[PDB]
Amino acid sequence: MASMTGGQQMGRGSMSTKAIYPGTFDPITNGHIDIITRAASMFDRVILAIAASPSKKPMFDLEERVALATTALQHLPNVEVMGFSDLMANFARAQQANILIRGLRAVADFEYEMQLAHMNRHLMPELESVFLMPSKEWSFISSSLVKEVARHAGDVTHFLPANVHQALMEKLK
Amino acid sequence: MSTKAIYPGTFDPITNGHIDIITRAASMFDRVILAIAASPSKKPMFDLEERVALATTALQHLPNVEVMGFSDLMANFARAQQANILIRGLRAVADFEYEMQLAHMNRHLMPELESVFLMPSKEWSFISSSLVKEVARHAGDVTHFLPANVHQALMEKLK
Repeated sequence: MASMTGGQQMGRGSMSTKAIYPGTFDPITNGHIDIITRAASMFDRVILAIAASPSKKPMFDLEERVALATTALQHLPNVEVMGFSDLMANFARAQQANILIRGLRAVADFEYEMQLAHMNRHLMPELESVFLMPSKEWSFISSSLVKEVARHAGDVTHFLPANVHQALMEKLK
Repeated sequence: MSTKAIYPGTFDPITNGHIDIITRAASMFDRVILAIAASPSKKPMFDLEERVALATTALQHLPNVEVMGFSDLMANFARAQQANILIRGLRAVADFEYEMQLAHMNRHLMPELESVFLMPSKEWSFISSSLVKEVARHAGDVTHFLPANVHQALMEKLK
């Protein structure tokens, strides 16, 4: 019915979905891989968006981050990896995304997540935020904590894909 | 291919908050069932029949949504319905903790079922069924928070 209407996204059934999953991914962990695997199972396309210039100086640069993720996520056909240096809503808009994946680890974060969701609704109304709990197995891990365990020689082989574990050991002499 | 999501709840009764959640879910998944708990441990104002009838009318305009009672383990219901997603609205910090527990249990009971969480719109971020009832019970104006059909049925219950 194209000559009458192009269509609306609401009240008219299911629509093509394209999700961004933004983060610093410094580096990508198995907790991250789990989230995006889950989101890629239920949305048509997912983009792992890696922040170029995070406020705190990352251990891996963008080019390293992007490469490690690419490799770690290549077995998922509907996932692509991109760096970005914008608001997550502007990137979403540029990418013609309509879904924003957010991992939801801690109670302490829930307020902030809600507030950021409200900001994003104001910024890009047609962008929907969707929240995924982490697996029980990855509930206590973070990039930051894996890096600090690793610096002081703790075993983190369980928490990382192999390519990342190797890059990480190299960073730490 | 197909996504089919369950949105379970007591829905005693369905509010504008719930309607926002399911409108949003039904825009992202091919089909959505509103799943209404038959026998909540606290006895509801509206019985299952009424809760279902109300919710059906409020959601009639959504072509890929269907309202159903259920009185079994949600794992079994999702499995009976060939659902592969579970939708939860997430209003409060208090409710996050509990839903994260139920989610881990659901992962044990049904690995293939993915739990998914939406935040309420700002508009509806403070309303619950319980609160609308409380306010209405002492004659407060709650017309902004319910669809007409539910509004009239609530007024009737309180008279």
